[PDB]
Amino acid sequence: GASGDVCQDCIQMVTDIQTAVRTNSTFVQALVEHVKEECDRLGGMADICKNYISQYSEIAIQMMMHMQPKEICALVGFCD
Amino acid sequence: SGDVCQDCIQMVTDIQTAVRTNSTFVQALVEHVKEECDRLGPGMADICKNYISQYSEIAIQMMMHMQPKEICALVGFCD
Ligand SMILES: O=C1C(O)=C([C@H]2CC[C@H](c3ccc(Cl)cc3)CC2)C(=O)c2ccccc21
Repeated sequence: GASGDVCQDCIQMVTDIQTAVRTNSTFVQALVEHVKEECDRLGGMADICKNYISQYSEIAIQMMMHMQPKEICALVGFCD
Repeated sequence: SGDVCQDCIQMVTDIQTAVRTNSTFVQALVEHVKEECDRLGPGMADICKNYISQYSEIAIQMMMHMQPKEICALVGFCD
């Protein structure tokens, strides 16, 4: 059903993200900078948000890259 | 990556379909994410749960009134 479609979509997307991180030397940099900019939409505070990303992004990406796509999708709740 | 952008558009389209046709989908996702707050530890977990509890409604509504391309651009997987 629709729930199972989202799960397979998530596995496909996360597999392509991992490929991107391994083969595209600008991908991670661009994503991290984009997400920092989106911090301003918050009325907590924006610089607090930019600091949180700045300190945790590398570790978050590495953790992500040592997990299977299904595991990541289950973690976020799009699978199971 | 152009593959990631199209994957995100496909996924978000199917999420919106799920929300419109599955009346337990949103509830289950929100509760799942609250449970994952426990991986952060005892004090930081209730903080995390409260953050979800207050932002989830707004996040879902915003998400359902936005085009998939717009959501994917917003998260940074498109453009
Ligand atoms: O069901 C699971 C499961 O859900 C995870 C895990 C993997 C780690 C994920 C994870 C979540 C958050 C962070 Cl910051 C890092 C890893 C969460 C899911 C497992 O590792 C596992 C191992 C063996 C049998 C079943 C299972």
